[PDB]
Amino acid sequence: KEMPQPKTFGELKNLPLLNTDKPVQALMKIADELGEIFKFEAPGRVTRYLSSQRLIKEACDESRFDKNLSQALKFVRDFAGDGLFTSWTHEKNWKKAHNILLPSFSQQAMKGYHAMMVDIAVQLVQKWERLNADEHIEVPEDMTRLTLDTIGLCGFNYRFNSFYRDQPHPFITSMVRALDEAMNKLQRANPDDPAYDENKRQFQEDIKVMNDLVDKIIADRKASGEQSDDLLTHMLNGKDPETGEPLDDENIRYQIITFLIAGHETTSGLLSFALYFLVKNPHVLQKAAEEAARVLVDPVPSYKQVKQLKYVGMVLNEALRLWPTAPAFSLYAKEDTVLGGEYPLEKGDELMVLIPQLHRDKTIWGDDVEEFRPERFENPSAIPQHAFKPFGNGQRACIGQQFALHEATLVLGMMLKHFDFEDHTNYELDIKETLTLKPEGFVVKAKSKKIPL
Amino acid sequence: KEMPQPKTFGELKNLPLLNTDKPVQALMKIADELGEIFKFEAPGRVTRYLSSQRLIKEACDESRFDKNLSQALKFVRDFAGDGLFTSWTHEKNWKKAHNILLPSFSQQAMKGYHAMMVDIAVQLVQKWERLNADEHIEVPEDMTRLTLDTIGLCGFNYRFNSFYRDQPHPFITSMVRALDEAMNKLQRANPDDPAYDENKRQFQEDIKVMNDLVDKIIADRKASGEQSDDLLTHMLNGKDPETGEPLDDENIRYQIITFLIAGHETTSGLLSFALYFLVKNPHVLQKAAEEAARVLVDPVPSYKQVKQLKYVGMVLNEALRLWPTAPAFSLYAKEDTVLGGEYPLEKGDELMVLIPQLHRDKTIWGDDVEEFRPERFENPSAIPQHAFKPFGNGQRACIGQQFALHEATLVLGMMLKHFDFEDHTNYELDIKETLTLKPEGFVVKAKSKKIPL
Ligand code: HEM
Ligand code: HEM
Ligand SMILES: O=C(O)[C@H](Cc1c[nH]c2ccccc12)NC(=O)C(F)(F)C(F)(F)C(F)(F)C(F)(F)C(F)(F)F
Ligand SMILES: O=C(O)[C@H](Cc1c[nH]c2ccccc12)NC(=O)C(F)(F)C(F)(F)C(F)(F)C(F)(F)C(F)(F)F
Repeated sequence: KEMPQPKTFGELKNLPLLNTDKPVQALMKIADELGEIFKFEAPGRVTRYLSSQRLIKEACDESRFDKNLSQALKFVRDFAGDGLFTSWTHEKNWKKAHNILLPSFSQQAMKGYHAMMVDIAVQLVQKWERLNADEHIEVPEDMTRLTLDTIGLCGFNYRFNSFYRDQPHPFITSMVRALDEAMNKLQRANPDDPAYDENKRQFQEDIKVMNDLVDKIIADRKASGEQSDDLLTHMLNGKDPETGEPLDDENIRYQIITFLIAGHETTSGLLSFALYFLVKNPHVLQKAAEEAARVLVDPVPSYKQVKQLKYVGMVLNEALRLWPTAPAFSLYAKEDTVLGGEYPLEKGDELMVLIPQLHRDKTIWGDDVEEFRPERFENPSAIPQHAFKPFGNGQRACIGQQFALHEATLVLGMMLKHFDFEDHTNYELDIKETLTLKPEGFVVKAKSKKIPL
Repeated sequence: KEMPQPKTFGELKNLPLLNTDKPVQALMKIADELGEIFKFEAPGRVTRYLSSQRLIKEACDESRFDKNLSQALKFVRDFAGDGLFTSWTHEKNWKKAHNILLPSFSQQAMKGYHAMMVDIAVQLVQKWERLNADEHIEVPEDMTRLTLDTIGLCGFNYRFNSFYRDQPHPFITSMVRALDEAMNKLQRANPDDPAYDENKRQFQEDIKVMNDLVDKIIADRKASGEQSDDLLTHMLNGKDPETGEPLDDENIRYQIITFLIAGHETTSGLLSFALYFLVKNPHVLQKAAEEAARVLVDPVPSYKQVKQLKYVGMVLNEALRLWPTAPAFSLYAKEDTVLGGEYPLEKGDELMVLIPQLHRDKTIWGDDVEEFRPERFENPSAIPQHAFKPFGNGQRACIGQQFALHEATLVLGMMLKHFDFEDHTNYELDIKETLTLKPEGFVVKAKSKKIPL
């Protein structure tokens, strides 16, 4: 009868368990103890966390369950609007933007963005080439610089020039602070306290900063009418085949903001986690390094060459298995239904999918789920369906998957080609949680292989 | 009848006239009022400012006058030590370092440094090409980024990576704070007041950061034995022909600090003033731009191409005429002597050479001394002796003259090739005075001429 449920705090029920700066990791620890499913109650709200493939494969049935906006995404909606990430499936603007943008994010479309991805990738490599002997690299910080600039340059032909700065571009500063505020509202439960009136003031300033800049460029592009290899161009000229309508300027701005929120820290995390696992597993590093040296024979990597980096792609997937940088997504029941032949759900009942736990399901991956072994993904078809979901599910899955994977593969490939890396501090893994996961304080020393660009 | 003298302040005499943020420009104004020569008195001290080619040509007689350490240089000597810039001619270490370093600072040694100058120059160019529309350039700031990195790289193969920073390297931060601190001591009631105790504490720390870093790199280079083509290698391997001795590690340190102090601000100042004059004189800019396009026909400029940039060289000299960025130097009488057949001097009596005034001597340059005409230097031979002294005089002249002019010519040549410049704010000239002069707040917009590298 009784579904498992963690410890309670009187009238607040389970809510104070999320009063911590590592909620996802705390939920993973509760999942290990309680198993494939547990209930999580707060005042006037309930959800259910899923950890097993057998339940999550049902949850991924699109006729039965549809994407839900978690409380986090709802707060991100205040600045991300009805962009793809924070819109409901049934909103007109989701499907409309989805139909228009899908060709712009396809595997074949990556040939278009490639040149500009290399531009930023080269800047990364050149920064590291120009370091002095005893200097070190702050990994996630530089990965974040690279991903922001790559999406900025590929998305709307704008250069944040993050590698020319210590304090980031105003937009970026406002965005991270807005994200932090959004995530902090999950912990508290006193909206209109006089102290938090300061937080709401900054929030509205940050919203305006992001809106003003993006709206400025949208207008500048329409007035000049120039063509480029970016998403903004496709969003201005694009028509939805279904409704026959283009996106209006307001939605276009929300998509641009969305691409930065959704993509930048997820991708930077992937590279950060990938490099971490590589330096903690030297034999795996040699393999990836060998492939990089063999395949990337030109100083400027080509699109075709990135596709050949098979083992580098396996490394990234295994990093995503262990630490999926967007660790959860939310679903709701479209109608009354039974989950697993023993858990009745009413219409509107919300489900959370703990992706890190899904990826540690003993019944799928084996006994050694904590080990870093890219060999697991030697054959893509071997992996059973709905067992590996770092990019979410179905029509609400990540539209920027091919973008993210092409960027991470290109950059990691170039990193392993040009440098030997050293875990000089014997770094202990400390996972910082915002909307996404990152290895905080992860540092390495890169020794150059003296290969020209 | 006696020597002209500006207004006095009772017991303090002329001293309060230097109590201003712009002392050299005030002295220039005094020189216009009083003319060729004036006495300047203070409690227990006296000097004489020379402004005409007639008197200064006698002052440049090394048999009668030698370099004096002005009070400014004495304060710089606390961290510049017995380096070339702050050592007396009669100190053993001056002549040793002079003989040892001259070969490394020749016009023909610049062939070796050229590649490294281009490295930093290319970073500048790429920064500006990566600026977005309606972004501007802070001119002296970017020129200082270039000159520091260039001398760091060419001097001891160390990369400050200034174009990757908003907040400068710990060294440069400490060095500028030390220079600023040292320059403020010229105007101070009495330095032993409790209010300056933090400044004195900070001053000692600034010295330690510079010493520790430089000593370490010398030691790293000493142990490694790596043969770079920089000034450090020549100081570790060089022996003075006269004595037969090398420089000891302590002096080598001071020399490296000296090249960073004496070189970085004067050279960036020059580039800042040159670009200022070009944007304020568009016909002259077009002439320079046309020469840059005609001569620099390769993506990477060669040493020999930089030598052909004749008009750009004339632009730099004319900028040095109007605003020599090291605007004064001090001399003392070697024996009792008569100056100009009018003013008798005693042994040890000091003189100051006001170079901006010398360069405005109407008897040498004509009536239009305030106007920017590079064509004055069309025929260098026509200029009388000791009329143009932006690089000091005699054996105590600038050892880095060829370095500075090669850099400035290369960088400005590339600037004029790759960009059209706009004086978008209609900048009003404001000359900030430290050890050197620079156009504070000088800003421009660079539109790329779209020529690749
Ligand atoms: C390692 C990199 C990335 C990971 C792990 C990741 C993960 C995800 C996940 C799990 C979702 C589903 C969220 C949910 O169900 O609520 C999602 C959605 C999305 N992602 Fe990503 N993502 C990555 C990179 C990117 C990039 C680079 C972009 C864009 C340039 C992007 C754009 C989106 C968009 C637009 C959606 C919303 C899809 C829709 O509902 O139409 N993502 N992503
Ligand atoms: C626009 C650029 C420059 C100007 C206007 C300039 C000006 C001068 C002047 C006027 C002096 C004589 C100082 C005095 O008599 O008190 C001098 C000395 C010196 N300069 Fe420069 N300088 C420049 C660039 C450089 C550079 C790039 C370096 C080194 C890389 C350098 C190193 C020195 C040194 C070592 C001395 C001392 C010479 C000695 O006494 O043996 N200078 N400079
Ligand atoms: O925002 C939510 O709805 C749920 C849990 C939750 C937050 N507040 C609640 C109140 C009652 C019941 C559940 C909740 N949030 C999370 O699970 C989380 F821990 F914040 C999360 F995991 F970090 C996350 F928000 F889901 C997420 F991973 F950041 C997100 F990206 F939003 F999926
Ligand atoms: O340091 C000196 O001796 C003289 C004048 C001076 C400074 N303190 C004094 C006290 C009494 C009499 C004269 C002075 N200093 C200057 O003329 C100066 F302008 F302040 C100066 F800034 F130091 C300068 F000399 F012009 C100079 F440009 F900085 C320098 F580089 F030193 F030449």
